[PDB]
Amino acid sequence: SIEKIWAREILDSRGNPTVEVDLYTAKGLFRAAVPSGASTGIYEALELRDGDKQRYLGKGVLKAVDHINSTIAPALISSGLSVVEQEKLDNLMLELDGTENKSKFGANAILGVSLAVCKAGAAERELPLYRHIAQLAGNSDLILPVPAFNVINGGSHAGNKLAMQEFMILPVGAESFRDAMRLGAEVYHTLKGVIKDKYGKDATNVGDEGGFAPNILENSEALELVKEAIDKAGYTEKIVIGMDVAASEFYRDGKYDLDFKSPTDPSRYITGDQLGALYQDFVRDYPVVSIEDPFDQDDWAAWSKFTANVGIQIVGDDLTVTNPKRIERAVEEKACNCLLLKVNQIGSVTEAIQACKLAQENGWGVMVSHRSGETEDTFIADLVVGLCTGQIKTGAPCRSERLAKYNQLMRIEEELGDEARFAGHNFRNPSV
Amino acid sequence: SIEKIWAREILDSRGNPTVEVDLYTAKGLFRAAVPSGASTGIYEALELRDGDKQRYLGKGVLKAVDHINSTIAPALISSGLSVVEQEKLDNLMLELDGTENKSKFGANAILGVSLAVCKAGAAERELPLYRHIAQLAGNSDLILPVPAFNVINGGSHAGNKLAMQEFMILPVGAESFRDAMRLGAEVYHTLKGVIKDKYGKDATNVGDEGGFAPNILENSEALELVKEAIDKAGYTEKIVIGMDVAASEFYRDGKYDLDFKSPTDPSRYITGDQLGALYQDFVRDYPVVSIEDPFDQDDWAAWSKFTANVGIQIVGDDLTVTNPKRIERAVEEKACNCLLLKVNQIGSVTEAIQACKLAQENGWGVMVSHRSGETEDTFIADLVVGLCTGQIKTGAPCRSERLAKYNQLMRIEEELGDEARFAGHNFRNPSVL
Ligand SMILES: O=C(O)[C@@H](CO)OP(=O)(O)O
Ligand SMILES: [Mg+2]
Ligand SMILES: [Mg+2]
Ligand SMILES: [Mg+2]
Ligand SMILES: [Mg+2]
Repeated sequence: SIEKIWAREILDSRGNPTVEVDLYTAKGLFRAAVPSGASTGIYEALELRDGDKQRYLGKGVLKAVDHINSTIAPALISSGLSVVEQEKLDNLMLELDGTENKSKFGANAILGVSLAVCKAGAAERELPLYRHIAQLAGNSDLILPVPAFNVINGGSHAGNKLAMQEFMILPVGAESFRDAMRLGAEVYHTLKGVIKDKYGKDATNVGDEGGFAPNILENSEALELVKEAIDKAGYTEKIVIGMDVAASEFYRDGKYDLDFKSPTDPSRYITGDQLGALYQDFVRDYPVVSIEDPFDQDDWAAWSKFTANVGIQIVGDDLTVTNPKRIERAVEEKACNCLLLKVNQIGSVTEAIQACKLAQENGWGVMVSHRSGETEDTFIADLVVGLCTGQIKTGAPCRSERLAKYNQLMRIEEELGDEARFAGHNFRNPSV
Repeated sequence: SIEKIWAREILDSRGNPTVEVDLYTAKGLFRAAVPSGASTGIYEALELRDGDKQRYLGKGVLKAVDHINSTIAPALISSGLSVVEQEKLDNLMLELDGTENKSKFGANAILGVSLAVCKAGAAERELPLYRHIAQLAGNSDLILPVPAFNVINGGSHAGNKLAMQEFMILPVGAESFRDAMRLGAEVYHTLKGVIKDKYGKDATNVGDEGGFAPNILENSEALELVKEAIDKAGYTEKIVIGMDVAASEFYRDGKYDLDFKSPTDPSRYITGDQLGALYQDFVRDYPVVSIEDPFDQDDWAAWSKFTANVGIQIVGDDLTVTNPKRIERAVEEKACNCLLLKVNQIGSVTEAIQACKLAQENGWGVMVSHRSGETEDTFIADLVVGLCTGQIKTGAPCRSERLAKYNQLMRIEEELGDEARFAGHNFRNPSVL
C-alpha cells in the first residue's frame, strides 16, 4: 500500500507554478510533475489555478496541492490498494472529485497522483516504467517512435505574426531513435543559420518549445525555410514535415483569421473551404505528411470533409482532448485519423490509456505529446514506448524540458538492445 | 566498490551532444551529466569533442565516452575503493589522465564520472547529496543561496546586438528560497510585458539561458528594463541586480567592442578605462551589486584598478576558471573578490571543492554557476547548499535545464524544515548566519 503522498508547487518551463507529487512506498520515492498548455482546448479537463492576482499573477496551484495533501493522499493511503492497481486508484480519485471535468480538485491534482502511482507500480512489479505501461495497456511489442520536432514556433503565444502554431520535422528515414535525434539536431542547427542569413540574428531566438521564432507572416514561408534547412543538412530523402495549425486559436465568428496577432479585421477572414484549399497546396508543394487541428474544435463539418479528401495523417488535439467521449464522436464522423495523446487533457493515466486503445481499435494513429509548458518530468517517453504508438512530439531539440524526454527515449532504445525496433516509415501504423 | 560504469552521448539544452554517465553500486544506478559553455575562457580544462564534421558538425563526444567506458571504468573498478572516497577516486582519474588541462581523456570524461561517483557516495552514506558534499567540504551548517536569475540575455547567448552577456536579478530581501523563486518569476513575467509594450512581441523570445532577447544594443537599456520590471512588480526594496559582462568575448586588439555582433568596425571600440567608466555609471544609476568578468581574462591591470575603486562584488569567471593557480594570482593582485564556481572549468568535484575553499579562505564570495549549455542534471543545486556559498546563478526562471535546479533547491529547503536558513543580504558572506 501507499505510505505517504506529498505534493508541492514547482515551476514549469515558462516559470509558472505547477503540481509535483512525491509518493512513497516500501520500494522508495516516486516523483511526477504535471505539464500545462497555452493553446488549451475548451473541452480539456479543468486545470485548477488559485486566481490570487497578487501571487504568480493568479497562476499558483496551492489549491490543487492542498486537494492532494488534505484529501486525495489520506483517502488513497486508507484504501490500502497496491500501487499496481492503477485503474482502481484512478477510479477512486475520479469518484472523490465527483465531477465529469475534474473541476472540484483539478485535473492537475488528480494527474500528479496518477503519474506517481504508475511509477511506484512499475517498481512494485520490478519492471521499467515503459514495460509496466505496456502491461497496463495489453501491449507486448515495444517500439521506439519517430520524433516530431517543432522547429518554427508560431501561433497564439509565439513572438511573431505567424498564425499556424507549429512546423515539425519527422526523421522517418532514420536508422534508429538515436539516429533520428542526430538528424533532428543537425537540421535544427542548420535552420538557425538559414534563418540568420535571411532575417538576421534577431530572428534566431527561441519560443516556448525551443523552435525558432522568425519575424514572418506567411505559413508557406515557414514551410519553405524548413524544407531549405532539410535540404542544406542533406536529408531530403529521410525527413518529412508535420504541422500543428491549432486552428481553434484563430477561429473568429464562423471563419478563420490567418493574421490574428495583428489588429482585428474581418475582411481578411477566410472560410474553412478556403483554409482546406491552402492545406492541399501545402501537401502538394512541400513534404507535409500530417496536419493537426486543421479546423476549430467544434467545426466538425470541415474536419470530415477534409479528412475524406486527403491521404495525409489528420490529427485531433483540441477536437478530441484525449477524451473517449469526443473520440467516439470523431470516429462516427470520420473527422480525423490520429489522436494526439495528452495525459493532462483528460487527467488520469487510466483514462489516457483508454483513449489510446479506443483510437487504435478504430484504426487511427496515436501521437503522444508534451504541453507547451513542460517540466523535467520524462513520463511521456516511457508512455509512448509502452503504448507502442510510433510517434511523439515533445519539442525542438532545444530546452531540456524537451531534451529530457528525447534523452530518455535514447536510454530506453539502448536498454532494449537487439530487441529495439524503430517505427520509421511506419510511424502511422506501427503494429505491422 | 563500483560494480559497473556506462557512459553515453545525450543532448544538452542547445541540442549539442554531451557526456552522461551511469554508475552502478550495490545501492543501484547513479546518473550524472556534464554541461558545456559557449563563452568559454581560454584557460578552461579541455572539453574533448570528436571533430567528425559528418556528425553533429564535429561536436560529438564519442571519444570522451569511450575513454570512460574502456579506460576510466575498469581503473576505478580495479581500485576497489568505495564511492564515498571522492578525493581518492578523483585523484586516480587525474593521475591516469596525467596532463595539466585533462587533454588525454577530456575534462568532460573525468567530470561525468566524478559527478556520478559523488551521487553514489551520498547514497552509500545514507545522506542527501547536499549533506554528503558538506561533509566532503568540511561544512556543518547548510544555507540556501540567493538565486541570481539571468532575465535578459545578450553576448554569445542571444540573437541581438546587446554585447554584455547577462543581466540578473537577485532577491536578497526574500524571506526564504521558495519566496525568492516567487519574486524572481513575478519580475520575469512582469518584464515580459514591459518589453512587449516597448519593443513588441518579437522582442520577447528567449536566449540560451531563458532570459528575454530583446532587439536592443545599449547595456544601459537592458538595466533600465530590468529596473522597470522590478519596480512594476513591487519589489524595489527586495531585489537587486547583477551582471556578467563576459568581456573576453568582445576584447579586440587591446580594446573592447560593444557592438561585436555587427560587422567589424574598429572605430567603435572603446578602451578599458572607458568600459570601467561605463560600469561606474551603472553602479550609480541602478542597484548593481555584482559585476562578473568586467574585463578580458588576461587584462589583469584593468581588473585590479576597477576592483580597488568600487565597493561591490566583482566576480572572476574566465579570469579564474575554477582553477587554484589562477585564483592565487587573482588574490595576489586583488583582481576580484568573488569566484564563479564551474565544475567543468576544472574537471572534477574534488578540485572544484578545493577551488571554493581557497576562495572562501581568502574572504572572497563564491557564486556557483551553470553553463549556458545545461542538462536536466540537478547536481549544482545540492553543490551550492553543501558548499554553503550563499549564491547561485543557474538561469532565468525559464527552460527546465534552469528550473530543474531551482525546483531542487525548493525541495532541499522543504527537506531541511525548521533548520533551513536563507542567505538573503549575506549572499557574499553567509558563514555569519
Ligand atoms: O560565462 C558564463 O558565466 C556562463 C554561464 O552563464 O556562460 P557560458 O557557460 O556560455 O560560459
Ligand atoms: Mg494547444
Ligand atoms: Mg495541438
Ligand atoms: Mg562564459
Ligand atoms: Mg561568466
